[PDB]
Amino acid sequence: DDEYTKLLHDGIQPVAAIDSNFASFTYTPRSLPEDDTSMAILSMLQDMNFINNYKIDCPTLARFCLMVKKGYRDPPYHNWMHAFSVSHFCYLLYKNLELTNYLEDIEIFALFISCMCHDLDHRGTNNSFQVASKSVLAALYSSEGSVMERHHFAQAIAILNTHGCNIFDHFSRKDYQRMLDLMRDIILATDLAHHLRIFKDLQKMAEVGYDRNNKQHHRLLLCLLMTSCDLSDQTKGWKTTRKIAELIYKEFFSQGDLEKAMGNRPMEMMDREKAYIPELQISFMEHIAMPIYKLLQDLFPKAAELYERVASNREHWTKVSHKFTIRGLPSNNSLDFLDE
Ligand SMILES: Cc1nc2ccc(C(=O)NCc3ccccc3)cc2n2c(-c3ccccc3)nnc12
Ligand SMILES: [Mg+2]
Ligand SMILES: [Zn+2]
Repeated sequence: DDEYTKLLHDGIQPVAAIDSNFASFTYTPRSLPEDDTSMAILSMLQDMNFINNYKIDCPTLARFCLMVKKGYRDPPYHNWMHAFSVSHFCYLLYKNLELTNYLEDIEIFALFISCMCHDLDHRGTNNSFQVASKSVLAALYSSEGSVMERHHFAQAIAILNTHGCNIFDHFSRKDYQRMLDLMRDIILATDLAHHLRIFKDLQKMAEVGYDRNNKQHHRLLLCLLMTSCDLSDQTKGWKTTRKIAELIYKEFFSQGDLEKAMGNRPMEMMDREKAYIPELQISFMEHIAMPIYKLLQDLFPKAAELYERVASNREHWTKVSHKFTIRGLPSNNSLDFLDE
């Protein structure tokens, strides 16, 4: 209760008081210490005027925010700080790219809340592993796909249906249903499999030009912005990309270890013996990350800097790829590592 007490009664700090650069793309939200992140969630909500506009109950909101935070486990990458930094990028798009000209207020509110909840209760493993290991989640959800993402959605709903946690309690039936509909759509788009299916449609949308009167264009745009948030670590400095590669490949390799204890051949990228991290990083950037921010740039001309930094961070990887080949002796002055 003490964290809840202080988060509820101390008041909401202004976004500038968190960091002077808080509303800028150049700022890295991972540098904020975890114990401050719940306050920063409230301050962003305050600053986007969602608390006032939707008359969100503050006691309810405090509990909800902490419940979402304590709904994340602690694998190398898919932990609370990922959700937080993903939500922050959603805040950055609101401040810097004028989402109100494209999207309804409620759709913008949904995206931000979806960002907070999109990876709840993740276990450092992807959808394929759920079927392979025959986990509880596959048993539930494998027949429509997007296993983890459906679980992510279900967990967020469980948080809403916990007593005193339903930040939308006072919404009309029609607003409540719209908000949960949005959360379904938005969270399921976090499966990169989904993104790859809607990619042609996203290109179509960019070519012809955005149409605020077109209901499909809203749905498509909402998906693109979610993925943009989900991969937003790539739009920062080189250093952030470096660290995030380290965290995800730790997570991934751990899965591989389990897969081959269960007698399966992991996919190259899960395999610590086979995975060449430089080619995999560049490949993810080229085929997945870069074209997303290209499309984001195509729809928002003010999002050019984001594509530019991802493109530059890709160049940075190619330049450092040679450090993965050992020259001379490895500073041990030993070649004991070869006895196998
Ligand atoms: C840095 C990085 N590399 C990834 C490499 C590889 C992958 C990854 O899952 N690739 C395989 C894949 C691609 C397309 C569709 C289905 C499966 C993800 C990476 N990633 C993410 C991420 C992970 C899971 C879900 C959503 C996003 N976020 N950052 C990364
Ligand atoms: Mg996910
Ligand atoms: Zn994610």
